[PDB]
Amino acid sequence: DFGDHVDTSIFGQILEMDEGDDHDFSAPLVLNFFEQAEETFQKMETALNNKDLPELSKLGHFLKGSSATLGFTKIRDSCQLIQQYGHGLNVDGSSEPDEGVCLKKIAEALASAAVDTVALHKMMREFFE
Amino acid sequence: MMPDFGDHVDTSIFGQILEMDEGDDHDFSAPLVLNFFEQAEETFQKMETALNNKDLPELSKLGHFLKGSSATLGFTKIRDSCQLIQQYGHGLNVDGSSEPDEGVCLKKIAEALASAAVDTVALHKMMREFF
Repeated sequence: DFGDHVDTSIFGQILEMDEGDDHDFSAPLVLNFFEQAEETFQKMETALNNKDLPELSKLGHFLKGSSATLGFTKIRDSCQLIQQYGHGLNVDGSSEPDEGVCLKKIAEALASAAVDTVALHKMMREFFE
Repeated sequence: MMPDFGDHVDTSIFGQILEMDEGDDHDFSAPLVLNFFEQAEETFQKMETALNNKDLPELSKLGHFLKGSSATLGFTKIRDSCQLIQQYGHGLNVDGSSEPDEGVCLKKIAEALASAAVDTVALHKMMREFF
């Protein structure tokens, strides 16, 4: 019971596809997702010290897609914000004129994304082994 | 008997941690290090929560803590991110300059935290590859 961190329905089907206790299809898939997500952060980091919103918006759109594939709705929702805010848009729905407010909320959301990553990285280690 | 952790680890510090073992067991270090990422992973989950509630003191304490624990291993890249957490968890700039603004601190904390959260993962791998 990953609980909060993994859409119970989505991942089931990723594990169903396996044949046997090899963990033959799912473990390739999630291995790469973590290696992939770790780079998308190094970038998001560089881009926040860049103080982009465009670049950040885009990184956030992406890792939403790739994470929504595995039902990692924790990391998804964070990236959802990275996109929203990166696109100068607030949580209530109003536009966010202030560039700083975005960068702050982004950094805040990126950190909180980078966390559940390390959290799920452990949860997945314990699960697969 | 030679890892090029490079930026991630203080060779000096980790040297003495690995000297305090007995052979291929890594009997002292591998346990202590193994727990670190158990501890670090916990610390972060709190930091996030704390940060989500705009609690500059608690963040500060968390940093102060994890700094020491990390500092002891020679995990410089992760130590220094914490140094910025705790120091800003006071309202203090990188230099020592005053930082009156909360939103300014929170951002640089999240920035630094995020960056800790990465090297953790990065090193976690590097270590597994070492062990």
